[PDB]
Amino acid sequence: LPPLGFAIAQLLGIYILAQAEDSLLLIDMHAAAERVNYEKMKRQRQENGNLQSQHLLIPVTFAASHEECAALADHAETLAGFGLELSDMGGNTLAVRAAPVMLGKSDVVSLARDVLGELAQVGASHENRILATMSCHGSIRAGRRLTLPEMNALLRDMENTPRSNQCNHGRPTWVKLTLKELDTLFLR
Amino acid sequence: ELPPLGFAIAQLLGIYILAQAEDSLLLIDMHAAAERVNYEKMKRQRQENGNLQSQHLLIPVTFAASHEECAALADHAETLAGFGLELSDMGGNTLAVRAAPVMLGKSDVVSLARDVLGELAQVGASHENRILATMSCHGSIRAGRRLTLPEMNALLRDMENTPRSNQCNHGRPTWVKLTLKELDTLF
Repeated sequence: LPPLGFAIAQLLGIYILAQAEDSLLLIDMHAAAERVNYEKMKRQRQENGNLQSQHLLIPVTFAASHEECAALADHAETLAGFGLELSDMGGNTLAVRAAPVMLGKSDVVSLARDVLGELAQVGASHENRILATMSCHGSIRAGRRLTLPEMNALLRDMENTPRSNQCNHGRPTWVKLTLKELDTLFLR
Repeated sequence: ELPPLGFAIAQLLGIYILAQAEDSLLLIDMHAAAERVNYEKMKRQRQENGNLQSQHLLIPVTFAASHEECAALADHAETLAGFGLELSDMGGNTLAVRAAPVMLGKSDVVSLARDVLGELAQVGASHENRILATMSCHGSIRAGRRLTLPEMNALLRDMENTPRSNQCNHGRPTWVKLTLKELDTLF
């Protein structure tokens, strides 16, 4: 059955343990979820030009810096490019109107901030950097408590992800220990 | 807080219990840990009490036996009670198990009776360890039996409560610990 096997448990919040044919896999879940996210976004930005938003049911308002308000004013277009709709409603309060479908909300503010934060820097092809930053913000990350099928869904996505096994920063996203090597841990 | 072997989170490849202790993963060699635990419980009961405390089955378990097993029963009924086992002949080479050691999880009491009877065929008290060794393979944790997370924890608590739980016969560790830092090092 599948190369990344089946989820068996989650560890000190950081790891997914899975059982593959004759092996244990330890998947760095955050680093893995990021990679999937990044690629799925890099693809969409390539195939539909923009990322698709979702018109928030309850517009989440938040206290912004001037710097952030300025970024919104200068890059309204670009933010729609990344499936983010925001409006500036005085006294440094911003409102999130719409967030990307493919990040299933969660601290929408924290996402908004980060992108504003990235756009602030531009003073184009800042794309990869921005998506990498956006890649950290999906359903799985920082918080934990996944179900086994949630974990399975991830390993499935990973199997369809054209640089699984690599975080935004070079490291592997999983380790495999074969039956042979496991046995070797118990060496006399 | 947490006990040293932590809590079971899964079973792996039929062979290992995975546990989470503080800041670490443990892998336990389930069979080796169980054998070791069982041996020590028993050998200690034998030196403390002279004999293993047996427990009666509500419905005796019958099985077809070889002539050699029957002759073994006839010769060593007393020795067998010393090992917490009681059987009845019954005739036509059928034996019944009436009682099996407390320290075991049944386990096919038939399998156990057969192994111990077999071990008794080859003697005519210096066999102690040999016998307890064989018996130790027959608790509730053994071969392709899938455990619940509470059963897995009960073995871990047992280990913590057993001397020499850390090594098997060969002097092989029974468990291995990987800390958060070590885990990250493998990346």
